[PDB]
Amino acid sequence: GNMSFVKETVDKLLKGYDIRLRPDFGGPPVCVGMNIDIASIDMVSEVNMDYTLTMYFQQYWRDKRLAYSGIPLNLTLDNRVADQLWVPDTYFLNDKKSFVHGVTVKNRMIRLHPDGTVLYGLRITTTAACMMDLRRYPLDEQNCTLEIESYGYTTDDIEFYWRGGDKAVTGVERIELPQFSIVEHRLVSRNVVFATGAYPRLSLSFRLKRNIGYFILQTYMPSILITILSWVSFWINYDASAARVALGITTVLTMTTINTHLRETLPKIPYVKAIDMYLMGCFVFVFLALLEYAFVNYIFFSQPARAAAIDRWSRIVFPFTFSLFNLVYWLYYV
Amino acid sequence: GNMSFVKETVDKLLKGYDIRLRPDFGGPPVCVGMNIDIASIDMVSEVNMDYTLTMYFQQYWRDKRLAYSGIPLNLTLDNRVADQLWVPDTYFLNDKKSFVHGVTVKNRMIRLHPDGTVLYGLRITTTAACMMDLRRYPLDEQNCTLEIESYGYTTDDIEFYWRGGDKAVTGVERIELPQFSIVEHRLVSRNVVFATGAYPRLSLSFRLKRNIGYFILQTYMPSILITILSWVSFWINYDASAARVALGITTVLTMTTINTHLRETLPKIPYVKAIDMYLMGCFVFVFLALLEYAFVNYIFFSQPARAAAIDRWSRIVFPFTFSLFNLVYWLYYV
Amino acid sequence: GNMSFVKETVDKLLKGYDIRLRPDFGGPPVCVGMNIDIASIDMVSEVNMDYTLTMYFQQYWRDKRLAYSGIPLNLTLDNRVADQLWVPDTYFLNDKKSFVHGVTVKNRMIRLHPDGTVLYGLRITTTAACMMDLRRYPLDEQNCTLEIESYGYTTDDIEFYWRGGDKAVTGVERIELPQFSIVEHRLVSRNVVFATGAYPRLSLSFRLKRNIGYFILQTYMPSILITILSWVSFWINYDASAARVALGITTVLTMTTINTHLRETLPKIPYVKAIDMYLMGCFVFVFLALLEYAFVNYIFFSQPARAAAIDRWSRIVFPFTFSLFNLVYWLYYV
Amino acid sequence: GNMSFVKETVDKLLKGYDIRLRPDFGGPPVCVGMNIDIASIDMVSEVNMDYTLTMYFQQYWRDKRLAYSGIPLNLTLDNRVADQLWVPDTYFLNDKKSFVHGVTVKNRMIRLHPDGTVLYGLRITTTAACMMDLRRYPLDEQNCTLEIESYGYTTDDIEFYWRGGDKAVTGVERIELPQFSIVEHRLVSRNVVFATGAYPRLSLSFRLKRNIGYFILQTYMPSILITILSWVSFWINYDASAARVALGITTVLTMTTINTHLRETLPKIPYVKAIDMYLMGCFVFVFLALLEYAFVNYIFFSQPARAAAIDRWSRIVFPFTFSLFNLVYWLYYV
Amino acid sequence: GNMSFVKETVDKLLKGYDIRLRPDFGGPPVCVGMNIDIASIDMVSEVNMDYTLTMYFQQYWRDKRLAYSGIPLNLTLDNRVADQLWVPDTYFLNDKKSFVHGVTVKNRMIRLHPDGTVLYGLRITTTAACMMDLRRYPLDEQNCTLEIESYGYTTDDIEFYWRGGDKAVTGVERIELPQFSIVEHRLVSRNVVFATGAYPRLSLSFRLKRNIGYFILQTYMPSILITILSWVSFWINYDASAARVALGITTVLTMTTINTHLRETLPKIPYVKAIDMYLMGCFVFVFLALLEYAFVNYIFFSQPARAAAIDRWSRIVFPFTFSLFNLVYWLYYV
Ligand SMILES: *[C@@H]1O[C@H](CO)[C@@H](O[C@@H]2O[C@H](CO)[C@@H](O[C@@H]3O[C@H](CO[C@H]4O[C@H](CO)[C@@H](O)[C@H](O)[C@@H]4O)[C@@H](O)[C@H](O[C@H]4O[C@H](CO)[C@@H](O)[C@H](O)[C@@H]4O)[C@@H]3O)[C@H](O)[C@H]2NC(C)=O)[C@H](O)[C@H]1NC(C)=O
Ligand SMILES: *[C@@H]1O[C@H](CO)[C@@H](O[C@@H]2O[C@H](CO)[C@@H](O[C@@H]3O[C@H](CO[C@H]4O[C@H](CO)[C@@H](O)[C@H](O)[C@@H]4O)[C@@H](O)[C@H](O[C@H]4O[C@H](CO)[C@@H](O)[C@H](O)[C@@H]4O)[C@@H]3O)[C@H](O)[C@H]2NC(C)=O)[C@H](O)[C@H]1NC(C)=O
Ligand SMILES: *[C@@H]1O[C@H](CO)[C@@H](O[C@@H]2O[C@H](CO)[C@@H](O[C@@H]3O[C@H](CO[C@H]4O[C@H](CO)[C@@H](O)[C@H](O)[C@@H]4O)[C@@H](O)[C@H](O[C@H]4O[C@H](CO)[C@@H](O)[C@H](O)[C@@H]4O)[C@@H]3O)[C@H](O)[C@H]2NC(C)=O)[C@H](O)[C@H]1NC(C)=O
Ligand SMILES: *[C@@H]1O[C@H](CO)[C@@H](O[C@@H]2O[C@H](CO)[C@@H](O[C@@H]3O[C@H](CO[C@H]4O[C@H](CO)[C@@H](O)[C@H](O)[C@@H]4O)[C@@H](O)[C@H](O[C@H]4O[C@H](CO)[C@@H](O)[C@H](O)[C@@H]4O)[C@@H]3O)[C@H](O)[C@H]2NC(C)=O)[C@H](O)[C@H]1NC(C)=O
Ligand SMILES: *[C@@H]1O[C@H](CO)[C@@H](O[C@@H]2O[C@H](CO)[C@@H](O[C@@H]3O[C@H](CO[C@H]4O[C@H](CO)[C@@H](O)[C@H](O)[C@@H]4O)[C@@H](O)[C@H](O[C@H]4O[C@H](CO)[C@@H](O)[C@H](O)[C@@H]4O)[C@@H]3O)[C@H](O)[C@H]2NC(C)=O)[C@H](O)[C@H]1NC(C)=O
Ligand SMILES: *[C@@H]1O[C@H](CO)[C@@H](O)[C@H](O)[C@H]1NC(C)=O
Ligand SMILES: *[C@@H]1O[C@H](CO)[C@@H](O)[C@H](O)[C@H]1NC(C)=O
Ligand SMILES: *[C@@H]1O[C@H](CO)[C@@H](O)[C@H](O)[C@H]1NC(C)=O
Ligand SMILES: *[C@@H]1O[C@H](CO)[C@@H](O)[C@H](O)[C@H]1NC(C)=O
Ligand SMILES: *[C@@H]1O[C@H](CO)[C@@H](O)[C@H](O)[C@H]1NC(C)=O
Repeated sequence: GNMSFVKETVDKLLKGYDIRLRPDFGGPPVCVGMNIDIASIDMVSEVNMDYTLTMYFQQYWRDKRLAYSGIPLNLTLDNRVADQLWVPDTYFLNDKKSFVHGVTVKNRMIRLHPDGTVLYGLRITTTAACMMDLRRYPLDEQNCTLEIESYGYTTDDIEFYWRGGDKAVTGVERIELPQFSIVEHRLVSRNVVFATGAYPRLSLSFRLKRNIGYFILQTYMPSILITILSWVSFWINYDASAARVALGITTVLTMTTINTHLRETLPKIPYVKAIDMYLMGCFVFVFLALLEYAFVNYIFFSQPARAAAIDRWSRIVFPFTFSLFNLVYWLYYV
Repeated sequence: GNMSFVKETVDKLLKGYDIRLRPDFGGPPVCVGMNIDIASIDMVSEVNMDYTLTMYFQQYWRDKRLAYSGIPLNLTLDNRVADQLWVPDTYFLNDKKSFVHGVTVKNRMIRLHPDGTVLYGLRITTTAACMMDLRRYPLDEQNCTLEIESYGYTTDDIEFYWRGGDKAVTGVERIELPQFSIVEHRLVSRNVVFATGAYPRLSLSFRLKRNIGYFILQTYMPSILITILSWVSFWINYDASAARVALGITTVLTMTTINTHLRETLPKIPYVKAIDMYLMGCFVFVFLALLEYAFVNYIFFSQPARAAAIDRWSRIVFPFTFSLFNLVYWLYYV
Repeated sequence: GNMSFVKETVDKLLKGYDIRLRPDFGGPPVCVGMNIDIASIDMVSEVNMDYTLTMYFQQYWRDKRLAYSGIPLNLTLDNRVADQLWVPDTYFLNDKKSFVHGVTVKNRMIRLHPDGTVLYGLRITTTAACMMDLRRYPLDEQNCTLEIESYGYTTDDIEFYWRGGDKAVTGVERIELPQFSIVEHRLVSRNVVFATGAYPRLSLSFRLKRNIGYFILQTYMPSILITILSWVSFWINYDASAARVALGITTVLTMTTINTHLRETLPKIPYVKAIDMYLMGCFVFVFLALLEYAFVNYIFFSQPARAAAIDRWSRIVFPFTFSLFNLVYWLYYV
Repeated sequence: GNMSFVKETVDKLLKGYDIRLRPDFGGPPVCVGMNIDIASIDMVSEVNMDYTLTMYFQQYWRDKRLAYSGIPLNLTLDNRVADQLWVPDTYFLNDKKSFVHGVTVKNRMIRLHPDGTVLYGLRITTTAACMMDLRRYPLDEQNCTLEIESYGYTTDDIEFYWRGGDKAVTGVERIELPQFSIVEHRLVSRNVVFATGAYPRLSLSFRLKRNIGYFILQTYMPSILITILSWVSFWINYDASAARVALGITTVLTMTTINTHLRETLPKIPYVKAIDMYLMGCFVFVFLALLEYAFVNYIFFSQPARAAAIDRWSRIVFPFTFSLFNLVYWLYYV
Repeated sequence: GNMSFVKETVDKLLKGYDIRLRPDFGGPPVCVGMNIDIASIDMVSEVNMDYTLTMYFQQYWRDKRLAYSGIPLNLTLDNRVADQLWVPDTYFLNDKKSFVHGVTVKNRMIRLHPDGTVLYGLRITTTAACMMDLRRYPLDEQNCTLEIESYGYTTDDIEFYWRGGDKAVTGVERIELPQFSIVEHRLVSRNVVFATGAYPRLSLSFRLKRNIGYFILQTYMPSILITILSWVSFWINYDASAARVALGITTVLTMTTINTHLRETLPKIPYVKAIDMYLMGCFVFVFLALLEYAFVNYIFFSQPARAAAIDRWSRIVFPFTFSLFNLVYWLYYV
């Protein structure tokens, strides 16, 4: 309760305190416990292969140089005192753009304990790279990880562990991804050996399952219906050259128009995906449907009996082949 | 009026003043009163699920260490003196990108009072996350909130309240949102219990009702008219194969062209919305209209009497079914 | 000419100088004169409702504490000395993103005078919010203002005025806006009363008239010509079912294609504009033109004499109605 | 070779050195020589009317206060010593976003000479505004300039000149612009009189000639071919109503589709360009081609002899008028 | 193990240490060894002609002033001590936007050795300019280089070499480029002579081979199929004017629609590419196919025998010419 007495204690601790030396320098490595309180996942971008994450990053360790006695209450110092202490050189291995919020003040917390324990919390919005195998898009399951490592110190100087076991990372249930749904998150602690030596490593991975309801209604359904309309020409009198030619080519034109516009809406990733195969697969059927009439029209004059046979056979072969195409497609990717 | 006397008083207050210790450290929590003067809401983005807000954020508390006597006038110190005082660690829970304007100087105000009262104002442009339930888009009502909390101190160390009751937040009437209209704003004061303890919480929520006039004229009206034109083929002589086939497929082509282009203009949110159901609902009718002629054309030769019956029945069934589709659609989402 | 003597004078002025106290603290308010030398207006964005402005912002006031004698020449100190003086807390009320250029050095000027007069110039590129009433777009006239106010001090502590009267703001004639043309700029000085008290206010407003030549050629002209082509079907033999049906629906398809693509090129503002009414107005005529043939075709067999009467009457009613539509449109918005 | 002796010399020079006073304060103006080593021109944006430039900006002047004796070798001090010296307040008049690279260290060089000469180099990536007269786009020649001026000091206090004459600016030959080709660069030294007095001015201008090969193949060629296909209807039997009507309107539809999509690819500049006139010029011919058939079809029944005369005359008038249109277009803009 | 003894040693080394003087000032140049541990290549943008690179940049040199004795263990000081030492002025010649990550702390490592050796590591995300010769796009092979040079010091003052020979740069095998595949990387050490003198240079170049699977399926395949459908009109009865005219023009319309939409998806680079020639090459065949029918239709009445000869000859000439076009195209660019 005595502010002057507390002020003297803090100045005494900081007097002779060297920030360039880790706790227990030259001795056993300092154990650091880390908890993450995830606030939200802002976006998951397939074009940039990254996801934006906002979280409360806390580090828990003990520094004997900061131990104080006589004050039972835990000291909650101002965030500006963190520049005068020693903090682990924790950094994220796969981040691309990370920053600490500073409104109204820097979102930073320093809390001291009588036994020298230090609690250090940060609110960080980081963009972590996540390579995606989008061959089975949009029926794919992604695994995006956040890697935590010490930049300068080795395992002999510092050790990382998840404070709380599997309960170290919270707030996953509150994440609301419009496109994905979180299935499972895992916590991994391991040591990685590099050229300069072993380093502590902490990993936070998510397995994301993409929602398919939007793509079925917006992408797959229009393509199927246009393919169905291409079969209308089969149930048309062969003498109506204008009707079947116009119907066949317009369906090809309609298929191209939807296919080109979807690509612009879809991510700009330049490699073959599951949706691209299906759309080009349907484009073959409308291409074959128009070619079917050309063969019928050419031989209609010479062999009218055979021409009608091809027209009625196409009424079964095309729906049967298309169903087999869907059966192969919807089992290979599911 | 004596500048030298005032200068001595300020230096005396700052002498022995510790920024690392909150007012009444070790005693009752310091009560902080907060008022918000909203300037404008820059944008409300559905793609990023966030809204940009510009406001004058003011904090009101009392620090006995800064109390001075002999000068009746309230001291309006320079903004650069705020770095030498103690200010609450107020931060916004759901913000994404927030900053304080600094042109020409930092938009910051420090005002002192004889009884130790401190007034601290900031002009902050913050981007706050707002998860949106856009299933009923564009006929949806959104509720975006701004959450205020203390990062480090608990309820035992600091307490938050709205200075002025329901009058704490002003400027809502002056907000001009081109797309939304503000219906109601609420002020909520509560304490939230976390792992580290209870924290003060202040909430500022808005309920936004989206305007529909643009979407009715630009999106719903063109789709209805194209659907109406699909019924023109019913009032066409059945022998005109070229006329009805061309009309039917072009309406399907026209429906696809407008549908694909609207999606690019509409937000890239990948899930089913109210507008998507309506556009795909209308796309079924034009799909059925073309299929209706195919059935009529196939049986026209064998049963001309029955074929004409189907053509005239479609003149009533299709308009009646479409009206029922609108009746269900315009009551479910309204 | 004596550098050592000048160096001693500046140090003497800064000795005992308090930046936390305004000139004549506790006395009459300090009058500040402001001139603006506008360099260019970078952009005027309708989507974001803001305009980017680059200008030379200068402030002119007198501080007796900085008065010096013995040196007739005006002192032009380095820009880094501004951090050691007192400058007004001038800020822009409606700015969104503002910064001071710092290449190669900070674009800042401090000039001292023997009578204590201080000249303070800044080169600022600010993005100021400008709400636009785009109902009459693109035939609208916009009024974008830049508001200048003191953040902390009231009218009792500081007063604002335009140094030079109507000549305070220059460089308006040199502004080259590709889309707009500046018609008139006004300077307004007023005092605004808030909860904390009255504040000085300086306003710089522009009235922008949008150019219409681009929209007439690129948007209005194609729509008119397509509407004219819809009347071609009237001068077509009624027995040619394929010709008139194809012409009617393709014009509807052509009207939709241009209408959808223009919206993407046009700003994403979601409310009804003047151009939207005209494009949807023309879309009705092509919709009615196709409906006109359907009525003629249906009754052509039963009453060929009446069907020809409707076809020839449409050759006059449609051009006359369209001209009246333009006459109403081009007088309501002009 | 004696590091201690060199360290003493530098400290002696900085002792008593005032950064707020220019060299020869109160005397003749200090002459500054400037050389530019252009690295690359990143982009030339027509939408934003600016170009991004990366260069090595060096300033050359003499300060007698920094003169040292006894050390023949030129001193190459660390970049962090520039904050302790006096440097000209050089800034770019027409820049929009400029910065100095700071990886790994700040790209800044300070070099001292025994005679007091100071060399000051910076690596700056600046975005300079360049108003473009794009009426003749894409057959236009642009002139983008970089303006150099002193922010605070007048001609009486500082003078600018190009160190090396016409050889001051190098690296122009190494610039690789994908769209433009540099024709000529000029160096201009002049004094500009403002309200506060005369200022030194250095100008670096480029004259850029736009490449036309891409636009000829991608924009002009498709438009010409579609216009040619519109003349196919002339060599079609007049009795084929379906063939000529479909061909005429589809060419109009094809012309609209390419015209609308090009505008989105082309810059969003809202004023008439050379390409816009040509595309709308070709759109008239296809509009007239369809109108030509309407006149022929209407009078074909009454006067078949005259109708055939118009059809064969259109086979010559349209190609001749189109060639004259190109002859006027390709000479007015070339 | 004695923290106080280590603290005294570091302070002794920093006492009298001058950062403005390079090691062995006035003597032999200081040799700097550099290793790069590439983390990932974020993107390779053809529009901006740059690639984003994330790497661990380490510098290895010896400074005798920092040599210490008595402590066998290598000192791993805090990253904040780097501001108090001397580090090479290493910068990247062709970078555009480069920064050092600073979350949670600045990603910087300083390690000292008893023999005065200093290890200095940085984690840098740099955007390096890479001019691309995209004439053969998308069948092109690109060569993007990262250039390393000393900004201020010449070869007489500093020398650069790759520490580890060809093993200096690692992590290339772990790079996952979705569009490109890394073929070979080279390390080059050379001295470049400029106006101010020779400078050390280190180069890291990559040769990237673009994947073609996406472009074959998405771009080349649709164009070929539409060209094939243009040959359908050859196997159509010549009397069917409506069928062949509609098929010919719609294929031209279909070719234009896909061609225009691909350009928007493709990079905005304004010069002729390999893909542009192929798409315009195919557009000629559909243009010639429609022209072929016009010649046949015109002379069908006068010379029916000759008209049928042209129709059957087109069934061979067009497929043969198209195959030769592909044979020339697929050998010139491969
Ligand atoms: C996304 O993809 C990443 C990989 O790219 C997955 O990460 C892997 O996760 C698994 C767990 O699901 C990890 O496997 C575990 O590794 C632990 C650490 O191993 C280190 O230490 C041991 C010695 O103790 C060494 O042998 C080893 O080489 C490492 O140095 C182990 O301790 C775990 O063992 C436990 O489980 C196994 C069964 O799995 C038991 O047999 C053991 O007895 C013990 O109980 C386990 O092996 C794996 O290391 C991770 N890989 C990487 C690269 O981090 C993510 O899981 C994935 N995302 C999701 C959501 O699954
Ligand atoms: C957007 O959506 C958010 C929710 O996501 C809405 O926020 C809620 O707003 C309501 C008010 O409209 C809040 O309800 C009020 O909470 C107050 C605080 O409760 C705390 O303290 C009490 C004890 O005093 C505890 O029991 C409780 O658990 C909390 O810890 C209460 O004091 C209020 O009670 C008053 O009103 C009720 C009637 O509503 C009376 O019965 C009471 O006697 C008393 O007068 C009230 O319950 C709610 O807490 C808010 N939720 C959140 C999560 O903040 C926004 O309102 C919405 N936007 C709009 C525009 O509506
Ligand atoms: C864009 O839109 C803005 C408004 O949103 C316009 O700004 C207005 O501009 C007009 C002038 O064109 C301003 O009117 C003038 O206000 C001055 C200040 O008034 C204050 O002080 C008086 C007492 O002196 C109080 O009564 C008053 O309430 C204010 O506190 C007056 O001094 C002016 O009076 C002079 O002109 C009038 C005639 O206009 C004479 O009758 C008087 O005798 C005297 O000569 C005048 O009234 C108005 O205040 C501005 N509004 C705002 C909100 O700033 C922009 O002009 C417009 N853009 C363009 C290009 O026009
Ligand atoms: C892009 O567009 C800009 C203009 O917007 C062009 O810049 C102009 O460039 C020309 C040179 O090509 C400049 O003309 C030269 O100006 C020099 C400076 O003039 C100042 O000083 C004189 C007195 O010495 C004053 O009278 C004058 O008012 C100025 O204050 C002159 O010294 C030059 O004279 C020399 O050449 C002329 C012939 O051109 C001879 O007759 C003379 O004897 C002498 O040898 C000359 O007049 C012009 O000033 C520039 N304008 C601006 C605004 O900077 C760029 O050139 C253009 N880009 C390209 C690539 O051309
Ligand atoms: C992307 O494109 C760049 C060029 O734009 C390529 O970079 C070139 O790479 C080659 C190697 O593949 C470099 O050639 C080598 O240069 C070394 C340095 O030369 C300097 O020093 C010598 C004297 O020692 C001077 O004569 C010379 O002028 C330079 O000042 C040489 O030491 C190398 O010689 C070795 O190899 C050759 C055979 O190649 C042997 O004959 C020699 O005996 C010796 O073993 C060699 O000549 C070239 O300098 C680079 N150019 C630039 C501008 O950097 C990239 O390689 C390319 N990307 C890929 C993936 O290939
Ligand atoms: C606080 O401690 C100081 C120093 O021992 C002492 O003088 C003062 O009386 C104490 N105050 C209280 C309230 O204990
Ligand atoms: C201001 O206070 C000082 C110190 O007491 C005194 O010397 C001076 O005369 C005072 N001036 C006025 C105007 O009261
Ligand atoms: C400048 O002033 C100093 C201090 O009075 C004096 O010693 C010196 O001689 C003066 N120099 C000149 C040139 O007047
Ligand atoms: C460097 O100069 C100092 C000071 O004069 C002297 O003591 C020392 O011996 C000199 N060293 C050399 C190598 O000249
Ligand atoms: C560390 O060194 C100091 C200074 O010599 C000495 O007083 C102290 O006893 C030493 N401690 C240990 C553990 O060696």
